[PDB]
Amino acid sequence: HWGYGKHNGPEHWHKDFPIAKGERQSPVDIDTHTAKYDPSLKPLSVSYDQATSLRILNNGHAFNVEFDDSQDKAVLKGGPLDGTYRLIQFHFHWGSLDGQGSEHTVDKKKYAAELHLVHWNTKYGDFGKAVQQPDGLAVLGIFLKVGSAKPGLQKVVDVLDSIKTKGKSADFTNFDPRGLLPESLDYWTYPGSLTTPPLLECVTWIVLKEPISVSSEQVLKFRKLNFNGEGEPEELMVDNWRPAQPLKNRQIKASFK
Ligand SMILES: Cc1ccc2c(C)c(C(=O)NCc3ccc(S(N)(=O)=O)cc3)oc2c1C
Ligand SMILES: [Zn+2]
Repeated sequence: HWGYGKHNGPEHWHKDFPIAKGERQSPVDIDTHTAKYDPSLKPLSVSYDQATSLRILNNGHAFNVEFDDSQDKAVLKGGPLDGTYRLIQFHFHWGSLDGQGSEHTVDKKKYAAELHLVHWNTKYGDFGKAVQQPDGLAVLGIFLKVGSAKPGLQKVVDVLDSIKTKGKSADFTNFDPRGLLPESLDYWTYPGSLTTPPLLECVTWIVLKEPISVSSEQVLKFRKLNFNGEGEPEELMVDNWRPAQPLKNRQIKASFK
């Protein structure tokens, strides 16, 4: 099955998922000089005051912090979006070393990690239907650099020991994702895809310009997770990122001058 190694990693995915070579694949390199400021873009509206986290899960590729998405409790609106997108989960991609780990790049710069807050368009009723539509998902991407600790991340870091291996989950209630957001909501946006199989071309990407800082100790704890299940040979969960894909016929738009 697919993963991140020599024999099952990103360069192999197209065999099972031919859309891997499609026209709107993610991630991409964001060339900051060619991205055009679009004064028609609205401020992003991130309304996470009522977010209800439920659980954290090691799915063998990353860990997901899951939310109750059965009502309009945490939603993303505005920006490039039409209508209302509900938060379902967040996860990260990260590296074996601080110099890699992000999926998007900025002028070819790789960050240590990238946070993806995943939202689905409520006009399609649920997530499985939304992924079948070109405007089904909105993923808010936030870069992580290593420096000062992010206090709002620590609750996530400290539960990881309890979900070391694939298929483990833990109750994870009352986690406030507002604590993971940088000061500025300036962003780039473009039409793309899921960055893991099935690689569906259903995502409006919104990538924040301002990274958050996390500590070396925080990211080191991400790197102690395992891709393998309990009672299997240890494979550290590192380098779970897809490299930048061809931009093809797309334009990246900036919300800021
Ligand atoms: C076997 C199987 C069959 C179908 C699906 C679908 C339809 C998804 C899916 O939609 N996963 C959610 C998802 C959310 C966000 C991202 S990201 N990194 O933010 O672009 C990537 C993937 O996973 C599937 C699996 C694992
Ligand atoms: Zn992701």
